[PDB]
Amino acid sequence: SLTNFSQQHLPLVEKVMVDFIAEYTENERLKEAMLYSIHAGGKRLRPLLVLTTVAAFQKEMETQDYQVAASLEMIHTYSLIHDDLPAMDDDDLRRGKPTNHKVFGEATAILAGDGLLTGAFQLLSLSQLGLSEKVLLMQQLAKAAGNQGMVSGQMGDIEGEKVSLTLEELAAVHEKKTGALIEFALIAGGVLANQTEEVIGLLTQFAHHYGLAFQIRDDLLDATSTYPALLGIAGAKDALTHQLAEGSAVLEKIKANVPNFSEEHLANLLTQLQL
Amino acid sequence: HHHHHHSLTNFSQQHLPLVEKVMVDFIAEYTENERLKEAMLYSIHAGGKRLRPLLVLTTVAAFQKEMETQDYQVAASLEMIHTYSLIHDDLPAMDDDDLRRGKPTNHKVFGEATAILAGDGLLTGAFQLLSLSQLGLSEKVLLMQQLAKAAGNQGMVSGQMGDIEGEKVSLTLEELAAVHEKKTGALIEFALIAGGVLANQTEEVIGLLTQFAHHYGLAFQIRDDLLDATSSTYPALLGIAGAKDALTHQLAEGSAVLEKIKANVPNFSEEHLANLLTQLQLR
Repeated sequence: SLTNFSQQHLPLVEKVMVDFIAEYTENERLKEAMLYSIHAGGKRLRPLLVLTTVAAFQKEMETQDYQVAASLEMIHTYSLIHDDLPAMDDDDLRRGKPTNHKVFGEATAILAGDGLLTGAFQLLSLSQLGLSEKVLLMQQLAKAAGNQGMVSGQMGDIEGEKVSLTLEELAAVHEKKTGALIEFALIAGGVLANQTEEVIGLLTQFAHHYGLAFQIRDDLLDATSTYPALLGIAGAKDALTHQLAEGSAVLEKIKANVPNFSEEHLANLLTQLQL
Repeated sequence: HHHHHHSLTNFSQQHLPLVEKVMVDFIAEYTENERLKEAMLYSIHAGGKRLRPLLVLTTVAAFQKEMETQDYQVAASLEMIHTYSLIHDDLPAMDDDDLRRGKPTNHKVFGEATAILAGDGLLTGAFQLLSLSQLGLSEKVLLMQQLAKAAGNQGMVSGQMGDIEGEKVSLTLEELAAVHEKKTGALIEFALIAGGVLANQTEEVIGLLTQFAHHYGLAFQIRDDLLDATSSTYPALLGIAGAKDALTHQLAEGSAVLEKIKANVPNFSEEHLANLLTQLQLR
């Protein structure tokens, strides 16, 4: 059961986060700020995706699994703090509570985001991974979170507030803004489960489709320059179902190529994106 | 062993352009969004003293090692961190600067959202470059650990937070020193540490290089604060003449540290690091 899994495993991820912040931060106000944004909670989808992926290959959870998932969620947490700022999305509330800068001022919010981003790389560098995988995942996390990924995605999304984006261009923004960290989750899962490059590439495909599906569902719930604005409500529902079918078709291949593979939690998370 | 003697003559102009080249090529090649790319390149091309990468390379020169790709890569990653911190520090929410180096600041050119993301991109980029650098696996991991230690919650970011808190509550001498140590000292310390690691020095030498950086980094700040009060700072807390002595003592302690390194290391061109100390004197 997925809720059993998540309720066992997510408090451990959250422990890695909270303890890393309390133990590796000199300034107390900075520490408080970063803890507030972790404490506001969330789905913890990205760490959940790392861990379910590891379990999918029947490797049991290790410390190194929780550390990567924690690093990944520290990245997600920072991006929200910065995205909430007046200059960006300008959000007063997140999870029914005031946002970081509403509580702490903008200067502190900016620094907490900076602190969490640096913190994620520090944690990964100090984790219980071996040298070769530690280097691989740091590279992958930087690719996913940085100029080649999330930051370029965030810039593209903001540019799209004046210019009208086409379907391809909107999709390309989301692939960077949202899909990159989701892809890292799947890639990280494969590496942690000691898998091979064909398998890692297959997991990346799953994440590609999960990511797009996630974004279309988000736009559909929002309307109930987006997917509804371009493709129509019914056309959006088709795009969503198409993405979900592709993900299952990808999960098909992984069972065919790895006999030990258990798709049940990944299939569930994918299924949950339907309406 | 390794050996190459570096002359002092035009050392920075021989090597700093290669650091800029690594930075510029890295940003141009590993950035998807053109606007983000241009905003990051803007802040790089606005120039600066390049003190931090200069320290990395000078330290490698001091141990008579010939410069390789990975030295420039490490120097570039550090200067990326430095450039990011300036973009964020300049924002209206922080220092609120319209100008830096006689040119408009990143947010004045591109707006605040673009500047926030350019800083984020440069920060992540510094770690990406280092992760993809020509370093071997264990050195790579050590230097990533050390950069994050210096640049993050244990260092620069905690220091920046400390500095802002010191605007509304006046700080003591020892609180000021702790603020400067994290905000400025930490990346200076990284530069010297990295120089040592790049040159394959022992834990004993790396420890001494660290002490040098501490004295260099404090001397740098005292010198800059002494310039403001000539045309909560050291001069204010100590007097002008006591701050001049604060500077002289740091320089002396830096020299004493280089003396100790010269005793411990045969192949060592002390003048590279001694000259950087000399440049901080008042005339």
